[PDB]
Amino acid sequence: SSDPLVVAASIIGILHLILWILDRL
Amino acid sequence: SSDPLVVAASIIGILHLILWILDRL
Amino acid sequence: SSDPLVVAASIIGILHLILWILDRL
Amino acid sequence: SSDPLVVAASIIGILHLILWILDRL
Ligand SMILES: [Ca+2]
Ligand SMILES: [Ca+2]
Ligand SMILES: [Ca+2]
Ligand SMILES: [Ca+2]
Ligand SMILES: [Ca+2]
Ligand SMILES: [Cl-]
Repeated sequence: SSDPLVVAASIIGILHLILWILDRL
Repeated sequence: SSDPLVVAASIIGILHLILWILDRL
Repeated sequence: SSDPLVVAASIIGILHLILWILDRL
Repeated sequence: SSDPLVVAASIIGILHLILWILDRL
């Protein structure tokens, strides 16, 4: 398990990547 | 909980994102 | 140890970096 | 504490940011 802040940061990072990909596609 | 280094990295990453957004807006 | 979500996010981030470098090279 | 993989990823991310800043400056 991780600090809740780190979990949130990881989810934001993933969604950032996905939104970038979809924008480019 | 997480390694203090990872917590710091996560906070830096978040603030990086926010500053980028505000710059673009 | 970390939340499985955070581990996945970290691996994705690393591979993102590597693919970017290889693209640029 | 965190998974060693996550710690490494966090350090890489930080150094990535620092190198980017120095390049821009
Ligand atoms: Ca905490
Ligand atoms: Ca932990
Ligand atoms: Ca430590
Ligand atoms: Ca969990
Ligand atoms: Ca492990
Ligand atoms: Cl963690």
